[PDB]
Amino acid sequence: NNYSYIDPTQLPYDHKWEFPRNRLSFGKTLGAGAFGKVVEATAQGLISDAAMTVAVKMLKPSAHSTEREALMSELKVLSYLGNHENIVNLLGACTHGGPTLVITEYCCYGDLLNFLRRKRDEFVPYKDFLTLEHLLSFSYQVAKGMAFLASKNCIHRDLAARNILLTHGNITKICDRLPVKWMAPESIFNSVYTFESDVWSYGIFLWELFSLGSSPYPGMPVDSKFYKMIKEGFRMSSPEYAPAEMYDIMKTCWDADPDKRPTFKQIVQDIEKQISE
Ligand SMILES: C=CC(=O)N[C@@](C)(c1ccc(F)cc1)c1cnc(N2CCN(c3ncnn4cc(-c5cnn(C)c5)cc34)CC2)nc1
Ligand SMILES: [Br-]
Repeated sequence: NNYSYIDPTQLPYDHKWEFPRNRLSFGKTLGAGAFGKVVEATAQGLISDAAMTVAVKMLKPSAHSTEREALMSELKVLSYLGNHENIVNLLGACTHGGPTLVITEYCCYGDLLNFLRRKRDEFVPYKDFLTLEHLLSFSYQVAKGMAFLASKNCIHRDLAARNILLTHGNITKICDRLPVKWMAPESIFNSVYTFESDVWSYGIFLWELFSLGSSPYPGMPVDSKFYKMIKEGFRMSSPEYAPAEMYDIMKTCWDADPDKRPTFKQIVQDIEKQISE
């Protein structure tokens, strides 16, 4: 017991992140749910004389102790992770003088799914239109983000286009009852979530991407037949504009044996080779 893994959620909050509540002005609500809301805000002097747009996550009024501790643990996890270009990074927090506020980067173009759908009419494979080069970049960037998360012992558990955000410079950033159509069979059948199950979900994301935001398994409801087909080995066919080499990645991501799926590190190297050619 002399050597143990350091659990980042057990570490104390680092006040280098602290930011004055009075220097935040809330704007539009970016997301709202049962647990609380995420708002766009202006943070004055976050990086001294200038204000920057940020996102602020906050809990519901007078939240129970378990909910507040969960937000703090999520804050602590972000602090230990460190910065990466392809994740929504932590920028600061307000932990006293009121409820806990978590300040992260703001992604001006919103979620990738709605972006793909609103760019679908304008899409052309080869050349401000969306192109195959853009889709390849999005696939590469999401793989780099997940490879970074995986190397840090993190599992996303809800990887999907709706949970990818797009910001300036065509940079995609990963953010955050069950998303059945994105889940690996072992997650559905055994409630197991692993590095390998995240890879399965990334394959579903690729199908979303090259389908320009179509819903997976189109026209198929989630029922007994769906689960039986998935278990028996049924997989989605290729989107019309997915390069063959990208569909190959999708198929390996969807291997029934989690051990035969690629790692995100391998996916990154594969996509890097495609981008050069
Ligand atoms: C029932 C469930 C539930 O409680 N859910 C949540 C409410 C929750 C809230 C507080 C909690 F304490 C716990 C959980 C919850 C709700 N929403 C979100 N997200 C995540 C981060 N999103 C963005 N982050 C950074 N930049 N950015 C730019 C845009 C953008 C730009 N243009 N447009 C149109 C949108 C969006 C973002 C914002 C929305 N996260 C989480
Ligand atoms: Br299909």
